[PDB]
Amino acid sequence: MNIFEMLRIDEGLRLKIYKDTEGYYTIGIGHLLTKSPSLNAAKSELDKAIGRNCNGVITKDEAEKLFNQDVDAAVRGILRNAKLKPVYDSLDAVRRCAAINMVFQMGETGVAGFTNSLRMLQQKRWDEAAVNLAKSRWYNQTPNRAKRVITTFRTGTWDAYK
Ligand SMILES: C=CCOc1ccccc1F
Repeated sequence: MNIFEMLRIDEGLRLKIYKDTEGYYTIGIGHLLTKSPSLNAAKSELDKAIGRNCNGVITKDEAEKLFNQDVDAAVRGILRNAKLKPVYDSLDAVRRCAAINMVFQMGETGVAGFTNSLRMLQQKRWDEAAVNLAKSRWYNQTPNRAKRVITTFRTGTWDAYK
């Protein structure tokens, strides 16, 4: 297991424009296109992202390339953020995957606001961090995915994904 396999499980793969759990137009392995209600706006974002006129449909290779870009962007956002980087650098490799997963789903600004959870994680207070992480809109709205991520932070294993 690695961050790509973990997020591929959590996000799935769809080659045509779909809606995420919040109702926003998305494609591929969880690539957000726009928060606008306009499908045309989403299609315009897609064509810009891929570099051709896609008509709302991409190939598996294109989905995987977008996914690589999106994972890298999440990592870069962690490493550029003064609140996230010290916590990330304190974690082992498996827990770093859980951190990237959260930033992929909610963005660096949103995750950087999880101030108390971040402190507990940096202190390696795993059970307390897990309890605190579940006291969130994130957990209530996507509980099965949040439970897998939280279990990864709690245990430092891939048990929730096996
Ligand atoms: C608040 C939970 C997410 O945890 C992290 C996210 C990004 C970087 C480091 C982390 F520990």
